[PDB]
Amino acid sequence: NKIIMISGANSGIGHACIKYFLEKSFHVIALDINNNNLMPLKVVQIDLSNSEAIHNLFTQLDLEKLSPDILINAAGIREITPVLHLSDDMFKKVIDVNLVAPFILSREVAKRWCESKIKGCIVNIASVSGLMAEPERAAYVASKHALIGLTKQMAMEFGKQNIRVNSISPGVIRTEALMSMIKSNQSLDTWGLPQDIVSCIEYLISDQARFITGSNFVIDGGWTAGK
Amino acid sequence: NKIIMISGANSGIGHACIKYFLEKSFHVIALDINNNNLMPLKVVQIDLSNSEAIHNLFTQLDLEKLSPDILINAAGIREITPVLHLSDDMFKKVIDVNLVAPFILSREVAKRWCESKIKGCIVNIASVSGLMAEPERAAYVASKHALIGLTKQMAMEFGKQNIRVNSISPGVIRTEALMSMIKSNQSLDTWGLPQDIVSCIEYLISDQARFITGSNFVIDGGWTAGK
Amino acid sequence: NKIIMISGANSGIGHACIKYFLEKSFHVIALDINNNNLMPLKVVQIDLSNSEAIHNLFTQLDLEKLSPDILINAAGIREITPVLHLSDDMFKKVIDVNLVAPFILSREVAKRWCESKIKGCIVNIASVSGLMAEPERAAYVASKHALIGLTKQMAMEFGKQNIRVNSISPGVIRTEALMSMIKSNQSLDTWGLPQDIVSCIEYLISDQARFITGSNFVIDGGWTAGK
Amino acid sequence: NKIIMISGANSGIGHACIKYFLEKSFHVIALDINNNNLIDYMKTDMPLKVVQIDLSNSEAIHNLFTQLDLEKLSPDILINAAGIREITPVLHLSDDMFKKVIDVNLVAPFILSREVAKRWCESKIKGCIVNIASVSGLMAEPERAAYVASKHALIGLTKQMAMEFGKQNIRVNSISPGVIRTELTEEYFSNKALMSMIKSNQSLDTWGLPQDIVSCIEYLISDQARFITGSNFVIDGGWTAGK
Ligand SMILES: NC(=O)c1ccc[n+]([C@@H]2O[C@H](COP(=O)([O-])OP(=O)(O)OC[C@H]3O[C@@H](n4cnc5c(N)ncnc54)[C@H](O)[C@@H]3O)[C@@H](O)[C@H]2O)c1
Repeated sequence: NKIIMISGANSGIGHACIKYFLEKSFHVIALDINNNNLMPLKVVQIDLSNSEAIHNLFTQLDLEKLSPDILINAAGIREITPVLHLSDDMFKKVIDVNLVAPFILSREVAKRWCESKIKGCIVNIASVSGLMAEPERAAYVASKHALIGLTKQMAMEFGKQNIRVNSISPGVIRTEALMSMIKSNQSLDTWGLPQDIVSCIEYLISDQARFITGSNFVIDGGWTAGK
Repeated sequence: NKIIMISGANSGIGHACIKYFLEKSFHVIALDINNNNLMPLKVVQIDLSNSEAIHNLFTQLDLEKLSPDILINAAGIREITPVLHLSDDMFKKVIDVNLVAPFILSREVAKRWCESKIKGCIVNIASVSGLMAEPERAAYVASKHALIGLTKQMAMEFGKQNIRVNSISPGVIRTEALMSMIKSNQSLDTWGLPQDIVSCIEYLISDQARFITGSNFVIDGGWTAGK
Repeated sequence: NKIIMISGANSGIGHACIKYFLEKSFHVIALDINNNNLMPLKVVQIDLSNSEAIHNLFTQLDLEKLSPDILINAAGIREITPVLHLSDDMFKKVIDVNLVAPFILSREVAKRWCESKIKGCIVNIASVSGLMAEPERAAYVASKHALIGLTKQMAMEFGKQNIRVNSISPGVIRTEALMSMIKSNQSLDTWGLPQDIVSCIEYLISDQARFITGSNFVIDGGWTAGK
Repeated sequence: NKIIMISGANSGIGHACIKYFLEKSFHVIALDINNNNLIDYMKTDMPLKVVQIDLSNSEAIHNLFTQLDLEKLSPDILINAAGIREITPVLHLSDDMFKKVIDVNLVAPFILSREVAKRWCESKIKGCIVNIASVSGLMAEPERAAYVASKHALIGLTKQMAMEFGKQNIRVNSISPGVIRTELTEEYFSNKALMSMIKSNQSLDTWGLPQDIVSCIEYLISDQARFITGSNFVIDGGWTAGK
């Protein structure tokens, strides 16, 4: 049975992955700082902004001889703040969760894949804000741009070991007047849903994605096509 | 049953779509200038650089009530000529097949979908050369960049009518020493195959792609990630 | 003195180059289909959609020994028509002017540069519609994406002969309530002007641009930054 | 005279900016963690202020701004040229080192940019920021996870802050250099094989020099760049055009 590690598991996209992949017979390691909305399911309570906590997670996984075959980096925070009111710590904290955690989680799984000869695969959940900016999101935009780059780099780094690394860039996804604004910035007059991102994860981890690495799949209703 | 029109049907990616989609119970209209390598299948021998033959084909299909639900623009040519020896006609012809035909085919199917309120979708087969240039490929590069732009523009044009328009950008696909230079430009030490593109076409016309429009799906073994 | 050939010379960006570079002691060959808004200036009346007229233009220049050192492809047309009303001839005409003429003109000056060992340079005037789509502009969008791709390819092609090829992508330039929609789509509350493009041209054809080829310079008041 | 604050002033691109802008009569604020190559200049009466600072330390950046405010120095222009670049397999890239690259290459540009913009918005001044990214902000390479991530990030940051401050006439742009011969890349130029590999990945058979970047900075901060914001100007000899 494939083991899949999923960050941000308590909410939104990450949460919608849990039920779905458990139902397809995956063993699931769920990571999140909350667990209130959470079968071979291991739940870990972890603040992914703390690199020491990640490192203790991995010591505990190596002691239980448990290593995932697949990593989904779906934890994310989004500041909602004018840039002049964005503190040094809030900027860093967004970068810690949105970029540093995926880096560290990825380096750790990849180390274990390379040593065992496993053909792992990683899916990074970025955003349309990884390709286009928006007001009041200096840290979110920067971090999501970074994660797209990281995805491309790690694909190159680990490709000769058959480890695939790709990203998904969601547009407006409905989760945990405005609507008019959303519609006039999209081509389609519909909302994305979590399951639209889950199906793309499913495709990107499948055998049918064997030649796919370093790619960013945009799932945005047309947001990024233009103005 | 759904009708899917597929250009470049006689060879490579378009040919691999024919049988695959026949086996999934699609009715198929196959377009190609050759037919030597070609069940509800209609085969049309057509030179897609001739816009008047395209116009006639649509008149015929309207009289037979055989207007497609899905269009796959997979016909393509690539020059292999230094730019100083690339004649006006060679440049025009590559543009006529790789961009003008997809434009006309798309406008025609979309005309019919807006009249009849059908939720059709287009998949355009672009190339990594639509993102990164190469030597001796001025027309191929220009037309593939153009086709990515066209995909964006038509996604926006028709989104309110729930017609989705997407592109796939293949890397080196094995179709009808150099092997080492390919591995050198890729992250993965494997060859893309027609089926890697067919599975992506299949995902992009499926219900699970309902929120996907204007997007370009790169399927290239890491080619475009970097150097 | 350096000779600079400028297309689209009767209007907007190309016209603004004429006086400016004449005043800087360039010899100028001006190309346009009209001449009413038109010293070592050579004016040529020419329909750049007509490929044989371009061939005749070069036949004339070779007799006069007037081969340019610098080419600025500023001729352009943009359709204003919904895509379903965009005819085959009109799509092809936009393509022939916006892409094919830059290609032919570029290949012919590059041929002369390579024979004479001259360090030529080309500047292609693309558009923000070369990066992002908009409604009712299928041809304009496709053609300007194409031109960005052509610029990248010809830079690679001719790099070893020290021929530089770059592009400029203007946003809203004032040339020959809507004013508020333009402000909502830009970061700056000002209008672009032809001189903004002309100064970039002047930098791109200077000795200070020795290491600049294949690049696309965006001059758009923030239009392409996001939404 | 204009005041221009330049990070990475001790070496490379930043040093060449210090020299170039001093020669054109700007008042220069030079920021760098090292100062050996600025000592001679500090002994003259050139209008050069040198601050020794570790830009990876956010509290030290805050102390910089306390010092600038006490000395009445508000720059008109910020050049974020300080940057670092690891050369290491990703599996050997430690948490602290990934973060140090991010801190210098991203966080510091963000903090310095927010602070200058804050003072420009209060005083109604038309400021200008130029961020030095990299071709690695567009195309990845092996053994550069932090560098590639950071440079991608800085391009994004550039676009975001352009949009944020555009109504206040604060322009924010980036430059993405390819291979520029400076102290950071001087390794490469004695190695004949690596020179071939660089030439093979470029369209032009030359190298960039620090002045190719200084000239672009001069353009982007001029009146002739009044309509340019959020943009990224690639200066790479054709590196990024393709393969
Ligand atoms: N030389 C190149 O080929 C090249 C290529 C792409 C991008 N770049 C970018 O250009 C910028 C400058 O590069 P360079 O070639 O001049 O490098 P350099 O190393 O010669 O100069 C960088 C300067 O930044 C300073 N710096 C580094 N960390 C710092 C810290 N914590 N606090 C204060 N100062 C610090 C250094 O001490 C140094 O003086 C960097 O952002 C680099 O990433 C350079």
